[PDB]
Amino acid sequence: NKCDVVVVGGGISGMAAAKLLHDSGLNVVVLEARDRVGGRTYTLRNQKVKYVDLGGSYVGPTQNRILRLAKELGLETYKVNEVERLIHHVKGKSYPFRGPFPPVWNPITYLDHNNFWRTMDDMGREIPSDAPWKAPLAEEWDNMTMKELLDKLCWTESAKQLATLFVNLCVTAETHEVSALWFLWYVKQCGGTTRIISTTNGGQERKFVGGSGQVSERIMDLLGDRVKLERPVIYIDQTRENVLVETLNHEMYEAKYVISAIPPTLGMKIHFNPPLPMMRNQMITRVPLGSVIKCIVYYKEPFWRKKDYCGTMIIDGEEAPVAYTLDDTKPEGNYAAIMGFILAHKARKLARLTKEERLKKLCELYAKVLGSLEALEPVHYEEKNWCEEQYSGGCYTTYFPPGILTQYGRVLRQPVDRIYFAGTETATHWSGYMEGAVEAGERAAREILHAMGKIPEDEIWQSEPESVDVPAQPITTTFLERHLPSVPGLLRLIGLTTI
Amino acid sequence: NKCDVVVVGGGISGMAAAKLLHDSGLNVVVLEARDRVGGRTYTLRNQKVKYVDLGGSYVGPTQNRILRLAKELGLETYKVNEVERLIHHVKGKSYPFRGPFPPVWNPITYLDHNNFWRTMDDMGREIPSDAPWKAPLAEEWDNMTMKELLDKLCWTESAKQLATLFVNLCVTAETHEVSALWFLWYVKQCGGTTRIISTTNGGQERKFVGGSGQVSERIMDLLGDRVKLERPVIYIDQTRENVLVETLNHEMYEAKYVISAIPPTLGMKIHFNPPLPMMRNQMITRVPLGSVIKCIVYYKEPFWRKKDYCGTMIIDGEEAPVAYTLDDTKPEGNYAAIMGFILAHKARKLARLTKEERLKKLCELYAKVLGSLEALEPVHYEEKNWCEEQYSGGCYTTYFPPGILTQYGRVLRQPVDRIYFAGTETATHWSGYMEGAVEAGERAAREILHAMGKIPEDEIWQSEPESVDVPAQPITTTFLERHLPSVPGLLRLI
Ligand SMILES: *Cc1cc2c(cc1C)nc1c(=O)[nH]c(=O)nc-1n2C[C@H](O)[C@H](O)[C@H](O)COP(=O)(O)OP(=O)(O)OC[C@H]1O[C@@H](n2cnc3c(N)ncnc32)[C@H](O)[C@@H]1O
Ligand SMILES: *Cc1cc2c(cc1C)nc1c(=O)[nH]c(=O)nc-1n2C[C@H](O)[C@H](O)[C@H](O)COP(=O)(O)OP(=O)(O)OC[C@H]1O[C@@H](n2cnc3c(N)ncnc32)[C@H](O)[C@@H]1O
Ligand SMILES: CCCCCCCCCCCC[N+](C)(C)CCCS(=O)(=O)O
Ligand SMILES: CCCCCCCCCCCC[N+](C)(C)CCCS(=O)(=O)O
Ligand SMILES: c1ccc2oc(-c3ncc[nH]3)cc2c1
Ligand SMILES: c1ccc2oc(-c3ncc[nH]3)cc2c1
Repeated sequence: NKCDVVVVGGGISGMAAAKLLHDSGLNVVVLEARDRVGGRTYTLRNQKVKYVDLGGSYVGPTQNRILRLAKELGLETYKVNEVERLIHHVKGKSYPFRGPFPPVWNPITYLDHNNFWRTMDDMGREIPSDAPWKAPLAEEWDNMTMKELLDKLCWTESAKQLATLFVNLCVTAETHEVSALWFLWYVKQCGGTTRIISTTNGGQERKFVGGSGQVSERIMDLLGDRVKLERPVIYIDQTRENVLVETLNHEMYEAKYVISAIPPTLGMKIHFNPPLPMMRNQMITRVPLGSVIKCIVYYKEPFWRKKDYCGTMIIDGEEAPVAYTLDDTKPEGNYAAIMGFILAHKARKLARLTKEERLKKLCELYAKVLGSLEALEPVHYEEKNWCEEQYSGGCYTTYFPPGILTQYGRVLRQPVDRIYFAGTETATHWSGYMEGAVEAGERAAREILHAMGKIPEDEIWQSEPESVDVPAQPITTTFLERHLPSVPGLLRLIGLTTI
Repeated sequence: NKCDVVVVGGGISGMAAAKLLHDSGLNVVVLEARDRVGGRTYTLRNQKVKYVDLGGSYVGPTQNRILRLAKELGLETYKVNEVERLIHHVKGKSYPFRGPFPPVWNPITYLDHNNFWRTMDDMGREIPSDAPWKAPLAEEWDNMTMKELLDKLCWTESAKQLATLFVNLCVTAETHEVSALWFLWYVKQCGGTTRIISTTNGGQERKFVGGSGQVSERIMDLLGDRVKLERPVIYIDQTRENVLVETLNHEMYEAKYVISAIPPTLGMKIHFNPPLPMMRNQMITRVPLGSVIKCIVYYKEPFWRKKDYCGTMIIDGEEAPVAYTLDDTKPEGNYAAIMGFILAHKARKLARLTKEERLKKLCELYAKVLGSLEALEPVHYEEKNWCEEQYSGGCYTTYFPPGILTQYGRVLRQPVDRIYFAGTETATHWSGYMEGAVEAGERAAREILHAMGKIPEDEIWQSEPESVDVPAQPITTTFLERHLPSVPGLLRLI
């Protein structure tokens, strides 16, 4: 009933906010719609898999907040398998490789690929992490889709196809669905193209031993009965001295302040009194989440390793249900498994099938890509289609269609009276990830501490010491990567020698 | 508590559905979130204006359902003034004209403009009104914005600027916000470019005497205490024998079936048990409504008529707050007024001003465009910013960003167990309009009558006889309009 702060949502962001407030001596309550905490993280436990992350799983260098929070809760990481070769499967054939990107041998195609990644990062440097609408060409870039930008930048079909797969995997959406400004912001605020796509030295380097759901569960353990499960919030009333928060199961909570720690569009599920200001009222109808089915196929052994494949497959082509896989074998070497994502329109297309039908298509694909009949012999299968979740809306995160980020982006984390906004979507570093959820939950909690006169303004945003366990190597380029011309740059050089 | 059908939403579509079900002898209840009926229609009455439509207002030929429904309820229409010349204001100068499109004189610009409109209608012919995702090029057209299509089709800036104004005024959204397939469908399902943009013989021909809010109000009068105001629906449970519908003010309604007659995205405000199917769960997060402030400036007389201007202005350019106006004077020549729309990004930009600051900007604009100091002497002002409305989400209607109509369009009308979907967004003719609200509410009602075994399947969708009061005249084209080449066409012959 009565408290200092109600936190709406018990995902990592709400849990990190509640913990900070609790540790600071305030009385907090977390109102969580589901019968569990964790939100877009979910660790399933059963005897066939031991444990498996069906939602968010990976962490890596530069994600220092989630690493610190998880360490403090007694959790450990291990490295995703990348010992053996990666595979790029394109036009029905597999090409093994090492390094962040498949090698390109054709010199023209090489210039085009090099220029594409370079230009993504060059554009990103123009876009402030905390205010992307302030980029010099924000309007021009927000008024085109990523499809339009790829059409302009890629002088080869090879580059355009790889770039397409890159966008679909990063943000679980099609290139024509998303704003170019927003996508360029999203990549830059994860540290750039190499950092976002990499396993070793990148976002996919590690997983938590025992699953990421432990982060939210262990914070629930610390907070005790302060976390109220099966309490979907339906109504927030700020017309009186204390804020009133009502739940679906007929309970009323009264607080000094509220943190909204849910995906922005899911604010639609709450009726507000007084009504939200115009810009937020419309913003929350303009910000969908992406579409993904996360699928894990189990085998007797990690047989791909014997063929010198690590289990990472980048798979192009419309017929392939899964465009990206990673080895999901336990660190002990047992419960061998391949994790794959069914992305964007394919999540919609293939949701029609049964579980058994999707397992069959995945095994047939993996058998072809790995050149291995053993892939047709799974021992177990788990999957989760995040598009079906009422209290998530999709995964991994919210995308912005053309025109929205410049017109409505300013209000995403703007307080509304005594409501402050957390959730990974409001982060400025690794927004969309477990890391961004921690950044945003703690920042929102500190906004409230500042409102209460407990901390000064300069303490609202707080830097994070680098993890000693997962240090980050710098992202570097070569002289030739920096200075080689693009294809039109080369054509201009050719024109000039002729003139 | 108990009834045959609960209708969620008391706009025109919910009211038309509830009236049809009531007239067939079912017990209906309408649950309306607001303290009023009418939704995206709203008629304000006061002594200064008598009455004024601050939401949807115009009706015209081919909109036979809304005309028949209003006539039955005792309403009359009058014609929007279009006796004198229209104005196109471009690069700071007014050019008066007659007919529905402004004249173009330069021969290259002429071919470009002619080809733009012609091509919009040619593309529309391949898009089924009841299934735009079945167009032969559905995916190609859905994956581009209208901005990308205009960049391809328009070889002149003049055409691109007017086409941009056209998109902004039709769907209160920017060309780069909307799918080309969806926008092309939207125009075709209103009868094409001439029909949607025209006052005489088009969508804006008429208004209702006393205001369009009277349609919802008079159905509420018929239904009496069956209409429950200040009952926002929060929860719908379909796990039991009868459907259970819960409101924010802690009431529970039990029915055999439910009609959802709210904008699609506003289904987000309801918690569902069991959860919605995947495709609808995601669809209702992908379908925003547009942005508009409707503004009405009143004057002592309709002074523009003395200069042989009817009050219609098409005003190009970024600086102008209002890109389109119509004369809003009453049929008797009194309560002289100009109605203008502040569209799309300008609604967002100018919402930060005060009401008095917006009034000054509009009057100065109108003084320039009408070439009249009389425009600087307003006697009254009313406006409504629809972006502020929790229970509308915007106006006039829902738009589809690129990629969404092909991936999710099929779900809009699909029943979910015993919930059927009305609302103008689900119509197949004049979706977005009061006409579409009536088509969809009556079709959803007849889906339920069919589920109850009261009518056969072939009576779910019903034709509408043409209005005797507002007959349609044919849309025609000239030989030259049909056959003049495009710009790249003339370049092939060169
Ligand atoms: C789904 C997914 C996500 C994901 C990913 C793969 C998939 C399939 N891969 C990731 C990865 O490897 N590494 C990483 O860091 N992130 C990746 N993600 C994204 C990650 O899971 C999310 O960024 C993160 O979990 C988001 O956390 P946040 O706390 O911001 O949001 P949430 O988890 O959605 O939590 C919101 C909670 O709110 C409850 N809710 C919703 N509505 C209400 C109402 N009305 N009332 C009360 N509670 C509400 C939700 O139930 C949820 O618990
Ligand atoms: C806003 C606007 C609309 C408009 C226009 C100009 C403006 C500024 N110009 C028009 C015109 O000249 N001619 C025309 O035919 N239409 C034009 N429009 C659009 C027109 O107003 C709309 O197409 C039509 O009114 C839509 O009717 P519909 O019945 O489909 O939808 P609605 O009016 O939005 O009604 C929905 C009702 O539902 C209530 N609601 C919302 N959520 C809930 C919940 N959770 N529970 C219960 N009730 C709910 C809303 O309050 C509303 O009354
Ligand atoms: C007789 C000589 C004519 C040769 C002129 C060549 C025509 C150039 C067309 C190639 C388009 C390439 N893409 C990548 C699709 C678009 C680039 C965008 S941008 O042009 O760089 O702005
Ligand atoms: C001897 C040199 C001849 C000069 C010819 C120059 C022509 C360049 C202008 C083309 C741009 C026109 N837009 C409308 C933007 C694109 C058309 C779309 S599409 O080309 O039909 O795809
Ligand atoms: C496009 C789409 C998916 C991709 O995954 C990588 C990658 N995985 C591990 C190192 N680089 C690179 C890459 C490029
Ligand atoms: C672009 C934008 C707005 C427009 O309004 C008309 C119009 N109004 C009455 C007859 N034609 C034509 C037109 C073209």
